[PDB]
Formats: sequence, C-alpha cells, structure tokens
Amino acid sequence: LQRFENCGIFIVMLEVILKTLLRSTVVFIFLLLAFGLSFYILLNLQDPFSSPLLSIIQTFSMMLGDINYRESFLEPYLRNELAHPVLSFAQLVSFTIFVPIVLMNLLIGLAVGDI
Amino acid sequence: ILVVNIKPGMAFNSTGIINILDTTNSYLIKTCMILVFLSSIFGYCKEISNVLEWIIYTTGIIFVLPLFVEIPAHLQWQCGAIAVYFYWMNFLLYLQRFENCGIFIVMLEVILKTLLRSTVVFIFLLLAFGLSFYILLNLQDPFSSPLLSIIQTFSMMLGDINYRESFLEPYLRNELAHPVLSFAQLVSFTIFVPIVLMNLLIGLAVGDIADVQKHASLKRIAMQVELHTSLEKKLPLWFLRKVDQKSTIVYP
Amino acid sequence: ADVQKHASLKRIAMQVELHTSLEKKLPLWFLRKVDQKSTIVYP
Ligand SMILES: C[C@H]1[C@H](F)C[C@@H](C(=O)NCc2cc(-c3cnc(C(F)(F)F)nc3)ncc2C(F)(F)F)N1S(=O)(=O)c1ccc(F)cc1
Ligand SMILES: C[C@H]1[C@H](F)C[C@@H](C(=O)NCc2cc(-c3cnc(C(F)(F)F)nc3)ncc2C(F)(F)F)N1S(=O)(=O)c1ccc(F)cc1
Repeated sequence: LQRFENCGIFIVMLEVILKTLLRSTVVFIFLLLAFGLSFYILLNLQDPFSSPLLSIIQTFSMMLGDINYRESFLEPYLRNELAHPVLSFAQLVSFTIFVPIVLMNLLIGLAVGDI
Repeated sequence: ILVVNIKPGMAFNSTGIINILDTTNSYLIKTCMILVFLSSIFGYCKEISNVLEWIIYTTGIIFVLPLFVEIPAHLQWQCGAIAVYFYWMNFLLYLQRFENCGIFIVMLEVILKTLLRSTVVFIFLLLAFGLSFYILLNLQDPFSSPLLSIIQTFSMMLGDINYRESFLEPYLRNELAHPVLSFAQLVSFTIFVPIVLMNLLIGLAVGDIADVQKHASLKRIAMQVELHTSLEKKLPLWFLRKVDQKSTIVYP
Repeated sequence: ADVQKHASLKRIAMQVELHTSLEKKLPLWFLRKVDQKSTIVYP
C-alpha cells in the first residue's frame, strides 16, 4: 500500500514510530526485567507469576495500565497469601509510577514529537 | 542466575537448596554467591546513582549471607526482591555512556522530575478521594481501611475503576450506604483523575520531551565530550601519550 | 504547551500580584519597620 498517496504517508508514520519504539527498548527492557524478576520473588505463590518467563510476560501485559490489582494484590493480602506484604505493595506503586504513567507517557512524547 | 535456579522462598547455602537438602546446582549456586559477595564488598570500596549503589550492596550481601551465616529464609528473599530489582533499575544509569542509549535516560530523568514536581501538588487531590471513598464504600473489602482506600484510589487513576464490581453490583443489592453521593463521587473521580490529571501529565510529557528532542543531536555529543574529558582528567598522562593518535585513515 | 510558554513569567506575575496585594493591606508603619532597603548574600 506504500505506492498509493492515500496510504503511504500512514506507513511512513508507522515506520518512524516503530523504529523509535525499537531504539527505546535497548534501554527499557532492563526496566521490565527489574519488575519481572522482582514480582517473581514477591508474588511466587500465585498462578499468573509462577515462573520467571510467565512473570516477565505478565509484567509485559500489565504495562498498558491493567495491573489486575484486586485479583493479585488485595484479595491475596486480605487472605495473607502475599509472602512479603509491605514490600509487595511498594513494588505495585513503583510499577504503577514507572510504567503505565512514566514510560507510557514518555512514548506519547516521542510519538507526538516525531509524527 | 542465583534467582532463576532456586524457587523464591526456599533457604539456600553453597551446598545447595533446603526444603531435606539437595545438591543438583551446587557448583552454580556456590560460584554465583561468591561472585555476588565479591561484587558487593568491592562495590562498597568504589564508594540518585550514589544512593542506589548503597541499597544494592547493603542488600545483595543479605541475600548471600548464608555463604557464611545462616539467616531466616523470609529475610533472605525479602532482601533478594530488593537487591534483584535495584541491580536492574540502576543498570540504566550505566547505559548513559553509550551514544544511542543515553538520550532515552535523559528523557526519563526529565519526565520523572516533571511528574515529581506535579506530585507535591496533586497528592492532596488523591487524599481527597482516598478519604472520601473510605467513608462512602466502607462496607467493601478494597476500602476496608484508610490506607487500603488510598492504595485503591491510587490504582484507579489509570482508568480502571472496577465500576460494576464496587458501584453498580453493590447498588442493585443496597450495599451502598450513601448511593446518590457515592455515584456523585464516582463521576468526580472519573473527571478529575483518569481524565483531567492523566491528560495534564500527557501535556507535561509531550511539552518537555519535544524540548529534549530540540537539543538531542547536540546532547548526545555533549555527553560524549563530558565523558571523554572526565577520563582525560583521570587517566595518567603517559597512558594518554601511548594510546591517543594524531591522525586516522578510513576505507568507505 | 501554551501555559509552559508563559510559565517562567507566570510564576513571577503570581508572586508580584500576591506581594502587592499584601503590601496594599498591611498597615503603612509595618512596611516601614520591615521592608529593608538592602540585603547581603553569602554564596
Ligand atoms: C521499550 C518499552 C516501552 F516503554 C513499552 C514496551 C514496548 O512496547 N516495547 C516494544 C517491544 C517489545 C518487545 C518484547 C518482546 N518480548 C517481551 C517478553 F519477553 F516479555 F516476552 N518483552 C518485550 N520486543 C520488541 C519491541 C519493539 F520492537 F517494539 F521494540 N517496552 S518494554 O521494554 O518491553 C517494557 C518496559 C516496561 C515494562 F514495564 C514492560 C515492558
Ligand atoms: C501527581 C499525581 C499524578 F497526576 C498521578 C499520580 C502519580 O503517578 N504520581 C507519581 C508518584 C506517586 C507516589 C505515590 C506513592 N504512594 C502513594 C500511596 F500512598 F497511595 F501509596 N500514592 C502515590 N509517589 C511518588 C510519585 C512520583 F515520584 F512519581 F512523583 N499522582 S498522585 O498524586 O499519586 C494521584 C493523583 C490523583 C489520583 F487520583 C491518584 C493519585
């Protein structure tokens, strides 16, 4: 579709943002790996974090701002199923600040700036 | 390597993993513990970057103290969850030396400081909802205590309000004590904080990252020049004369 | 991004409008007691 004037500029805008997002992972995958390996320690008794790979896929999927908060922090806390409660909520807010808010606004800053 | 080969919560020693004691990774666990311990005692001697290095080395020791001193399994992994996190968070602050990484850490430093100036104001906009939902929704598990109420009303700000599970399903069972005011506070939240504050933060984020990109093509080179001159101020002069070079050829 | 055009002036305009509103309403002898003509700084 790049060969039609009606289409090609939206694929220039896709090429430009996808390449920008790619340069950004060479830094921020080491941010994801901090949360993925940390929630593997803190939430290990739960199905959705049971293994380091599933924990990094979960913290990848939480990125968009859908943390499943009641289902894996609160309902476990009110049943003592959290092993490290004071630190587990401190890692919840550290994720919520750094990723759904800081990184996902940093990427709107890049995308709006480039497009 | 010491994390992913041991189930989190099990005590361990150089001899292996305790449940029973078993030896199936013992040479890997022994060598990784000695390497982390050495890295931490040398880490103190090389002593926000300066603060994170204390949090890492004072805690990565506690995760590995069972190389010498037996410790509660809970304290070993509660330290592991902190040390394993801050090792990777602080790895980004080493990436600033690479030409093509550092500008994204500059854009992270700028937006994080911009959000923190905005937090000194809007914590009181959170605490208004956090203590109001503590009154209006007290019969529900997520709002059972003022601290849990403020954690829940923090976590709602992304625009994930659990509306059916805490307003409408409770309303259709008369479990809301103050129904008219409870829905009036549900709208007042949905306006002020997943819409007005998050669109304000996107306004700050775009406005100041599009200003880093105004200088980025110079900031790359200014970081490199300040790095290489800092090393010329710290390398001994004979080494610079042996290693530096007056002319170079290129073959395109 | 338009408030951030004026922000570095708007900080000061808010401070000037605050301090001049108080300077109109504190009683005249109080300003003459308090409003010192020079100040030193030690960097
Ligand atoms: C660069 C940042 C942004 F801020 C947001 C996010 C992103 O959308 N990046 C695109 C991307 C992802 C992956 C990928 C593949 N597979 C996994 C695994 F292992 F989990 F399965 N993870 C990531 N590969 C290539 C790309 C690229 F081509 F687009 F560049 N990333 S982040 O670093 O992943 C990330 C950061 C924080 C966080 F909390 C969670 C994740
Ligand atoms: C400044 C505003 C933004 F618009 C959005 C949001 C945010 O992401 N700020 C980052 C942040 C949060 C916390 C924090 C820690 N711990 C709790 C507690 F008590 F709940 F556990 N709450 C907050 N600390 C430091 C930072 C900072 F360093 F980044 F600045 N905040 S807000 O004020 O919190 C907030 C506002 C409205 C709302 F409806 C809910 C919350």
